Amino acid sequence: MHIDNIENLSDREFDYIVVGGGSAGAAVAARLSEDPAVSVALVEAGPDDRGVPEVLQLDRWMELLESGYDWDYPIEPQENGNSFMRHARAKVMGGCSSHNSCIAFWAPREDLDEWEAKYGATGWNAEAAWPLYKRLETNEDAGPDAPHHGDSGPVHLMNVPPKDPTGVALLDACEQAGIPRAKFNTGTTVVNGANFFQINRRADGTRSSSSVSYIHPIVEQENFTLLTGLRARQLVFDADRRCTGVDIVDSAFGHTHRLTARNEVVLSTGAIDTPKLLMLSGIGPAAHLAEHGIEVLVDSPGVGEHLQDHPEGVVQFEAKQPMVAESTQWWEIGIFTPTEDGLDRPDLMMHYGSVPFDMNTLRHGYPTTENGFSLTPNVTHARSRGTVRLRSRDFRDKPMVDPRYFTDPEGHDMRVMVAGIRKAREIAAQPAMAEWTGRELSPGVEAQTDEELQDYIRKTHNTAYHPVGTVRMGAVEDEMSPLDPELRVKGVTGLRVADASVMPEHVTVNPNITVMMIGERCADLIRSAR
Ligand SMILES: *Cc1cc2c(cc1C)Nc1c([nH]c(=O)[nH]c1=O)N2C[C@H](O)[C@H](O)[C@H](O)COP(=O)(O)OP(=O)(O)OC[C@H]1O[C@@H](n2cnc3c(N)ncnc32)[C@H](O)[C@@H]1O
Repeated sequence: MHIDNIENLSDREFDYIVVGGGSAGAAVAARLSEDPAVSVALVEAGPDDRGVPEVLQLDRWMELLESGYDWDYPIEPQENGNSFMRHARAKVMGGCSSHNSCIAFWAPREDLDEWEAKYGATGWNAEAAWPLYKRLETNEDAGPDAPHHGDSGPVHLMNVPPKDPTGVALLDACEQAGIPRAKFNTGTTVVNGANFFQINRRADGTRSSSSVSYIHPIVEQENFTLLTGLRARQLVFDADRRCTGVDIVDSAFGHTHRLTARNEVVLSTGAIDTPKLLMLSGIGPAAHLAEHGIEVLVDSPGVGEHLQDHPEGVVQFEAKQPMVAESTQWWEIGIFTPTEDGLDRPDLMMHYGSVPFDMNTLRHGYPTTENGFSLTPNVTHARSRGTVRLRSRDFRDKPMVDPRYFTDPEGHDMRVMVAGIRKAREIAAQPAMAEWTGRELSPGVEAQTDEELQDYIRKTHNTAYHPVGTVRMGAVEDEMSPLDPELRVKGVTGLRVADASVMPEHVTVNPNITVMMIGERCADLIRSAR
C-alpha cells in the first residue's frame, strides 16, 4: 500500500526498511519484496510520482531543476571552479531517475573489473555486474547476436530515433574528424565513437525511472508498504550497535516517528544525503562530528570523503537554420574520444544539446540565442576529490557540498576539459556541419590560448549531475572505506548502503543504470545472507 499520512500506518515494524526511493533504493525494495514471507517498507521524503506529468514526461525534465521537486544543493565556494553551480537532486519517487535525461549506459567492463582488482571491493567486477544489467533491462537491441542484453527486465531501454537533422550532420562531422559512428551498450567499450543514445524511456514518452519500472507495479502487493512525504533524520541503534530502524519526520508539524526493522535497514538516499544521514546518526569522521556536538558511534573517516563527479564545460553556437521543435530529451547524442594514446576508456565525453545552455554563461556576459546548440565536454575520470560535510547538527540544514573542481595536483581535469573545448570546436567546424554551425557564442573565438580557455572553464563550468562515492565500498581492512564489499556499514550491524555513494571510483559513462545495477546487487547480497 501507499501511505502518504503516517497517522494511517498502525504497524511500524517491518523486516526491511529502504530509505530513499531513488535509482538504487526502488530497485532494492522491489527486489526484496519478491519474497512473500518478508515485509518491506520504502521511505521517501518527496511525493509519489504517480500522475505528475512534469516528472513522468521525459521531454519536460529540464523544467524540474530548482522546482519543488529539487532539493537544490548549492556548492561551497570553489578554489578553482564555479561557485554559482548548483547540484540539483530530485526530491520525488524515483529520485534522480525521476529528474534526469534518461541517458542509459552499461559501464565499461574495464571500470567494473577495477572495483575488485584495484579498489579492494571483493566480488565487484564485470562478471558480477553483467547478469544484473541483463536482468534489469528490456533492451531494444536484445537478440541472439547480442546475447548480453536483457529482453524482460522492468527498465525499458530504447534507441533514440535519428530524426534531428543537426544531430545527423553532427555525427557525419564526427566521422570527418576521425570519430566514427559506434553502437552503444554492446558490452565493448567505446573509446573513440559517437551516436544517438539509448535512453531508458517507454514508447509512450514516460521515463523508465526506478519508480515507474520497479515500484508502480507492486504498490498494492501484500508485503510492501510505500511511505512518501517522510524524511529520515537519524538511524536508530541498539546498545549492541545493531541498527533497529529510522526516525522519520512528517511534513505536517515535523513530529518524529520511529520505524523499526527486524532484519536490515538499507540506506539509499544518494551520494549527498546518505553521508549526511550517517553523520547525523553518529557514523562519520570523529573530529567533524565533534564540531557539531554529535556523539561518535563509529569513527568512519571515509564518510563524506572521496566525492567524485563528471565536471562539464560548454561550447554554444548559433544555428544557421531552425533547430528542432521536438525531442526525446534535448540531449540525444554522445561523443567519446581519447585525449591521449593507449587508453582502454575514453578520457573525454561530450553531449550534444539541441538547445542553448546558458545557465552559467549569461551571468558572465556571453551573448545567447533562442536558436542554437551546445556541446558539453565532460571529464570521464576526474581526479579531483571533494567532500560532503554537515552544516550543523540540524537535519533540516542543507549539507556543505564541496566537490573541489579542477584541483587535482597534476591539472588533469582542467587539461582534458581544455582539449574537450578544442575538440568540440573542431567537430563543429567540419564540412558536414557547415550549414548548421553559426557564430560560437561561448567561449567565442577570441578565446584561444590555454589560459583563456582555463579562465572560461573556471567561470562557466557545470556538472553532468553525477556525484558519487562519498560512502565507498572497499577492503575490509581499509579504514577510509566506510563499507565492506557486501555494502555493510563497518562498525555497526543490520545496516547497508546501496546508491551512487558506494562507488570506489566513478564510471566512464552516465551512472544511472549502474546505480540501479548496484541496487539489484544489494538485494541479492541480502537474500543470499539469509
Ligand atoms: C539530477 C541529475 C542526475 C542525472 C541526470 C540529470 C540530472 C538533473 N541525467 C542523467 C543521470 N544519469 C544517467 O545515467 N543518465 C542521465 O541522463 N543523472 C545521474 C543519476 O540520475 C544519478 O546518479 C542517480 O539517479 C543517483 O541515484 P541514487 O544514488 O539512488 O540517488 P537518488 O537521488 O536517485 O535517490 C535518493 C532518494 O532518497 C531521497 N532522500 C534523500 N534524503 C532523504 C531523507 N533524509 N529521507 C528520505 N528520503 C531521502 C530523495 O528524495 C531521493 O528520492
